[PDB]
Amino acid sequence: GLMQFTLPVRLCKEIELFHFDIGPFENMWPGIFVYMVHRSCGTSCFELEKLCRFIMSVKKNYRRVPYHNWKHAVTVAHCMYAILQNNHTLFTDLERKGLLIACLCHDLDHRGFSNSYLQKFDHPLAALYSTSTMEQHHFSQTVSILQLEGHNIFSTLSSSEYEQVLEIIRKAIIATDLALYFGNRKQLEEMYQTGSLNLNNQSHRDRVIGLMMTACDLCSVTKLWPVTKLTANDIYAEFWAEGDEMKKLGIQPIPMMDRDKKDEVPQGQLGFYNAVAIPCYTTLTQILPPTEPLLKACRDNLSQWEKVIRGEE
Ligand SMILES: O=C(Nc1cc(-c2ccccn2)nn1CCO)c1nc(C2CC2)ccc1Nc1cncnc1
Ligand SMILES: [Mg+2]
Ligand SMILES: [Zn+2]
Repeated sequence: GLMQFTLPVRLCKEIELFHFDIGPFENMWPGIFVYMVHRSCGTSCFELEKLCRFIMSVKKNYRRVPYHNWKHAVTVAHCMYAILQNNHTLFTDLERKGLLIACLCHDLDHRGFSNSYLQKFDHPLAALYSTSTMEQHHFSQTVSILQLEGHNIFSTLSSSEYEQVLEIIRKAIIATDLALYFGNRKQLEEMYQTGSLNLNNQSHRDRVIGLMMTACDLCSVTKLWPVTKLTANDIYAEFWAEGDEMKKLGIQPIPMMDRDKKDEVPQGQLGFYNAVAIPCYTTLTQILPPTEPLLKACRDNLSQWEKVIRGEE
């Protein structure tokens, strides 16, 4: 009860900033998460013993893939922490509980392959879940772990509160399907500009949490350039392996996934920043002004990719 988590000075200060990198010491990541839960939710939110057992079972169900791994889970959780801490009074008690857990669990049991590749492989999950295939699986894995003995971190919630939190988590995890992001942001853009955006309207809150989930999920493009540059290697390492597996099915992959077209990556990053990342953080900053540092960091990384093309690095 009186047992706080306390980080070294550099981490204690820098964890509050959006561009915080959780570092290469895997064994510090559970502690960093509990720290964030304690400050963002409270020391009373979860029974420490059940939370630690939950965290370690979640860790075990993330695979050793180059990008969609345990480090990504905790990285996405930290971006959500920074958003919640900079927007203190906008979110309910159940939302702060749900969203950190949603982020930690959002890529559970990811194999480093897109929904498209599962469909073309004819994977059993593509028959089980026709759209948002991996995201429905990630939610399924979250419920399974919550139901392990001693793992139910929501055990103190009423029946209706429990259903609400699991509904917040389901929608938040489904929203990480980038296919759903484009329409969600356009609707939030129209709602914001016509002045019809209303945070008392549950269907509006749902859309705003969806955009938050995309922002946290893409947050590797909001880090300092050396972090972003090296994380980009990890994501393309998955993309290129998926392209190899497309070639094994007799399908020429898209250039994004073709290791024979590495020269096209700088221009592919420009497209990604202009079409996905900058619009995301722009709409998020309009709705949640204190998230402006994510937009600034993203623009700085776009400028670095423009320098790579101009051969300045
Ligand atoms: O870069 C990403 N995507 C991309 C590459 C190309 C492309 C197109 C042509 C040629 C080369 N590349 N097009 N697109 C758009 C569709 O994903 C990317 N995607 C995702 C989520 C699966 C969507 C997450 C992070 C990403 N980047 C990243 C950069 N830095 C640090 N961490 C991550
Ligand atoms: Mg995902
Ligand atoms: Zn993710």
